Amino acid sequence: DEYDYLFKVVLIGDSGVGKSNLLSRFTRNEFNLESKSTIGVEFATRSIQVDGKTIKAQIWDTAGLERYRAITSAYYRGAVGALLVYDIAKHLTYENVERWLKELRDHADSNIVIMLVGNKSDLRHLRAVPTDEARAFAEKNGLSFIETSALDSTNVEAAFQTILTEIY
Ligand SMILES: Nc1nc2c(ncn2[C@@H]2O[C@H](COP(=O)(O)OP(=O)(O)O)[C@@H](O)[C@H]2O)c(=O)[nH]1
Ligand SMILES: [Cl-]
Ligand SMILES: [Mg+2]
Repeated sequence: DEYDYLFKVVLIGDSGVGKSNLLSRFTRNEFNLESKSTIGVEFATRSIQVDGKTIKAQIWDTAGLERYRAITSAYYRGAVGALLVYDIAKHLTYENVERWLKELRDHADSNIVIMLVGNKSDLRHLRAVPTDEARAFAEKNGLSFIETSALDSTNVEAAFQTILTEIY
C-alpha cells in the first residue's frame, strides 16, 4: 500500500525458538504464550522507513521441523534477509544453527543478509547460550547478531529495523 521497496525476509530456526511470535510481535504487536507448530507457510507484512524511503517488509514463517516435508529453495527465493533464530535457554537450538546455515547455503542466495537472533532474552536466568559465545560465533560466520524477547518486546523492532537497513 504505497512503498519504494519490497524486501522478502524469512524466519528459520528450530521449532519452539519464537519465530512465529517474533513475526506477530513485529507485524501486529501481539504475543501468545501458547505453543503451536506453524502450519504450512505464512507471511505477514509491515512497512517501515529507511533513508526517507518506504520499505515493505514481507516476512515469511514456517515450521522448523523438516522431517516429512522439507523447506525448498522456493521458500528462500528472492529473500534478501534471513532471521536465523535460536532459544538462549535451549542449547540444542543453538547447536543446530550450523544446520540452518547449511540450509541457507544450499537453498538461499549467497549474499543474503543473515541475522542470528538469540530469542527469549527474558529467560536470562535460564540461559544455556552465553551471549559472548554466540556473538563471537556470528562474527566468525559473517552474520549480524542480536538478542530479543518477543514476550517483553525487547529488541524485536531493532532486529527487523537493522536487518532491513543492512539490506537497503
Ligand atoms: N519466555 C519467552 N517465551 C517466548 C518468547 N518467544 C516465544 N516464546 C514462547 O515459546 C513458544 C514457541 O513460540 P513460537 O513463536 O511458536 O516459536 P516457533 O515454534 O519458533 O514458531 C511459545 O510458548 C511462545 O509463547 C520469548 O521471547 N520469551
Ligand atoms: Cl515434517
Ligand atoms: Mg512457528
